[PDB]
Amino acid sequence: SRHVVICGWSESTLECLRELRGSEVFVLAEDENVRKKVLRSGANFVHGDPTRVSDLEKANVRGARAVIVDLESDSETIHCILGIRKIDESVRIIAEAERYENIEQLRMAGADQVISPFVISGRLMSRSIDDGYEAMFVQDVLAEESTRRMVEVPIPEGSKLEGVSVLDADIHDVTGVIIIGVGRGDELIIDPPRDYSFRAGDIILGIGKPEEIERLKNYISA
Amino acid sequence: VPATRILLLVLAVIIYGTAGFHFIEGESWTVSLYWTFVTIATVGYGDYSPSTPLGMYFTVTLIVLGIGTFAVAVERLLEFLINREQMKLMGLIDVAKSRHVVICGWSESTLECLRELRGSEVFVLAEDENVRKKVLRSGANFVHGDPTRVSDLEKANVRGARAVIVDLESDSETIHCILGIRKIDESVRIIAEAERYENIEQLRMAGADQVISPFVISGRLMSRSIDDGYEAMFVQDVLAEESTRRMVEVPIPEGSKLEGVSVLDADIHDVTGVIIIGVGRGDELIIDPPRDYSFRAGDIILGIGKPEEIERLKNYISA
Amino acid sequence: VIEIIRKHLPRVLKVPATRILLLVLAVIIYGTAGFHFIEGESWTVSLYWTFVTIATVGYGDYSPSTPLGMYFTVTLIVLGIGTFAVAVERLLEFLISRHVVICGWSESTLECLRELRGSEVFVLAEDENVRKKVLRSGANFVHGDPTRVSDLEKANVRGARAVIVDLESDSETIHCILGIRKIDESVRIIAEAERYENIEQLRMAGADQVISPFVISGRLMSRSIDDGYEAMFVQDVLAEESTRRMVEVPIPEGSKLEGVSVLDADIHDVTGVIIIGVGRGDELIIDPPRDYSFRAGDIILGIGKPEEIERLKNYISA
Amino acid sequence: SRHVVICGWSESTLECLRELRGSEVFVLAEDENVRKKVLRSGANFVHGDPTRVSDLEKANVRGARAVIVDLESDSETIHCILGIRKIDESVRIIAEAERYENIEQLRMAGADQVISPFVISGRLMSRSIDDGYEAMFVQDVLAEESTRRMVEVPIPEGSKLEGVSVLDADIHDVTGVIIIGVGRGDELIIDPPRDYSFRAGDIILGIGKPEEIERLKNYISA
Repeated sequence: SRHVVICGWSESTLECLRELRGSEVFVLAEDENVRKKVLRSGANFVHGDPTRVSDLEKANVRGARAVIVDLESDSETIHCILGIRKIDESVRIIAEAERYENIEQLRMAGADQVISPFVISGRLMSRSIDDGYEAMFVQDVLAEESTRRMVEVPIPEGSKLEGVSVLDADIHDVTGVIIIGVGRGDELIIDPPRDYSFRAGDIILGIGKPEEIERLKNYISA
Repeated sequence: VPATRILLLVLAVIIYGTAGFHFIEGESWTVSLYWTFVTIATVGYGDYSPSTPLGMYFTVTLIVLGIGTFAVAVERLLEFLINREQMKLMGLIDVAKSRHVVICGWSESTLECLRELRGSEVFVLAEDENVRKKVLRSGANFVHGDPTRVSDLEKANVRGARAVIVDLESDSETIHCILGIRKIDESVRIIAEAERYENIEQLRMAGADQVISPFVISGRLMSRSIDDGYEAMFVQDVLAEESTRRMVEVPIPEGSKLEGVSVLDADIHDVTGVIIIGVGRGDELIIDPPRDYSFRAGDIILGIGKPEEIERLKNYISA
Repeated sequence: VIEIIRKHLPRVLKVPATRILLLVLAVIIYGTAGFHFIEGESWTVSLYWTFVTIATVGYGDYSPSTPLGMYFTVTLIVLGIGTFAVAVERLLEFLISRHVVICGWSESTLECLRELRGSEVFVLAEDENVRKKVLRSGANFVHGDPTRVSDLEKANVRGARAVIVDLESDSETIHCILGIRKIDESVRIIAEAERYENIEQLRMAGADQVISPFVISGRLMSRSIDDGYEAMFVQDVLAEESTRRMVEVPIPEGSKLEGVSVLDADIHDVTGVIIIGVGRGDELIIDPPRDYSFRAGDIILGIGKPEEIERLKNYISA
Repeated sequence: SRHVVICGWSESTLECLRELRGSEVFVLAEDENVRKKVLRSGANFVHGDPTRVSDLEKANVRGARAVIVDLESDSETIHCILGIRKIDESVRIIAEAERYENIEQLRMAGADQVISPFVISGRLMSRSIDDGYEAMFVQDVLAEESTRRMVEVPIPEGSKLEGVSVLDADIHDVTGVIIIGVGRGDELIIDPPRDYSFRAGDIILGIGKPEEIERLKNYISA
């Protein structure tokens, strides 16, 4: 589609570029050690300060489709999010919280999705004291080299599953795809109850083999 | 002054006290020693007292001597007790926790690990003495030392721990701290944190049992939240112990009802209501198991469901 | 006498009260149980006696009856009173419109605190050296990081009249405004910008009045090159010692001026104040035009003598 | 023959370049301010991170005959040997341990020779309190401008002294070379016993005058 701007360069924006192959990426950071790393990863480099609005418009924020803000501190991530919200008041901002207490304050600043890597890994370290199957499931469904991939399929308008409840469908027994959650808008219902009924526009978060996912895309088609 | 001067003066008085009450009053040593204490203690219970001019004389003299030396000995004792506690607060030795947990390094990853590990004994081994205040505010004991030293890893009692959590500044010291633990105890559980994707196979070959990479997890949730952020909304909500559904794992006991049956004939989701996202046997995990998967004893079923549904599952898999 | 020792040695008040409490409790347990099982006392008595014994009073209503009782009690007392004295010393140590909050300490907040000498002021700054300067100005000091919600609630932000944020940079000033809006979205926030470019980010974060001092100062050092009357007017109408002052006068309901235009009212001729502006809610019309009719609720910004100010209040009244 | 890779710049690796004049030497360091100091000694600078496996293949570790690792800590020296041993499993690694407890951990990671300078300095410090003749011996035979040189002369296949013991050979009287050891593979027998017989291709570590070294190589020739 369109291009993706990345504000700041860290170890998590370096691992994000490995899946943005086939798109166009503008990285906005400092020159001293970063320009050689960015051009070796298939992205443009725009030298500037991402907290400054005159340098955000060099990186083409106004026409982008997603902005990814991973700065050094959580006070400079907020100061860069409010600089994006002056140029374009509608673009998607995926921020990243270095501390847990600033998660509610990066949503007030304007971010649409706040990733928090140290609360996730701090909660997978304490659930691996006994046995670490919680940590082996998160780090497997996100890699695109595995067998089962967590995908999301949208329910079309005027479909064969619109209005049909989850008891009447039994999507795992027919398609082989585990329906671990149904998202409607900006809210996600993990493990929906048996009295839930689908609509037109619901997105089905699911885990299955690519043989099984394409069988699900034909099961909800009309 | 030597501590021995203080002690000898104390001892001299109790001897004086005990002996004079015997010589003046004719009282036995049991009561003579006791009375001397009673007067030093300034309690006066009313059983023993001097009953002669010399006993009264002796007693008054004795009290003065007794309290003086006593009070000094006591303040030294109290100072020693405080000093011992202060050293413990700084951190020195580790009290043989059978299952205690050792945390090598203080960062933002191991701080949210200490919010879920409340109640258990947790020792935090870190080099900077500035973070001593943050560790004891979270209810964890602090051990001041360098975690890449085998002479300082033994000060935190790594040999008796149930798990060691390693999160140091770089990946160079996380491998070096793992290599130090594997010669102290080659059977303890090491959970370590990888900052680069290059070193995940390096931390695992050095001896880590579970390697967790937060920049590869977050780097994959940021490239997947561009279109729709339902993948990061799911991951960050099943780990929180404040949501509705909770991801727990139940083991299959010996002689159960499900020992041998396939997954399709079991109907774990239909009866219990728990979504079975995967099953794990030993040290591997199979996500979305096929329908021909036969359950064996010792398996571990990893699932998501409400806490009303998990109890319904446990009675269904029981023996 | 141990209490004398404690006064001599406050130097060892270094450990948690929780350690102190656990240890004293262990002692009273020893005492009480022995009186119950060795002396044969009831539990009411055993505890009573134990307290009396530990405290070193020893009335003698109860006393040890056997050598074992004597051995037991000697231990009980010798250890208990020391601990008791410690516990007592720690307890003594512990025992002995609205306000405005100021987050940060700089030269802008030191001159702001001169005019707020009547009200109650809490100053929240993380540096420990600035504690002495707040108490000289008649304001309470709260020690903590002002960008933290756990330390903003210690400074009583939720019931404040207004909060004044003046921190070291504009990244921390924004991170502090969003921490106040996390507590309440109704209190007034007055913020200060160091750079001209960050004025719109401080308004989006939640500040109600952004005061940029170096933009006013830079725009007064370019007008003072020819004649310095612009920098002489601004630095005179704000001084409270001055002869003329820039004050605000609200128009009450059903007034004699409502619906009257500014050339139909003739305020400067009758009263004697100079109408430099009139504010309607959160805006301000400086030099209002001919067809501006007044209303009940507008605030009149004027400059005049204090003997001309009361004449304006006695004229526009209902 | 081939080149030599030197990871890390310090005072130990500066003194190694003074005796490596006339060979190709690549220096892989993370500081940019040392580019003038490296190039002044006849060494081609390669800017990179030595503990990263991508920047190790920049400096041609594969076609090297020796890799000298000396970094700022024993953690990064262990991590650099673990990265060279992935690339080249048969290259020769010379490493520099700081602590005494890390000598076996640098050796289990894959280093062929571990030189600990802080232990040799601590041994010669406590042996110079009475008479400092032991410290003067070590710092004179290693100098390139001294009267006597400590050398290594190997036994060729088919030599005159195959099977001869060290007693009946009498190396010191014929040649003048003080025989302080015989190396057989990766072990060294300091002060070899009189019943120790020689063998083909066995090195003789010894001290002597340069006119006495040339008289030894004819005494052991065929």
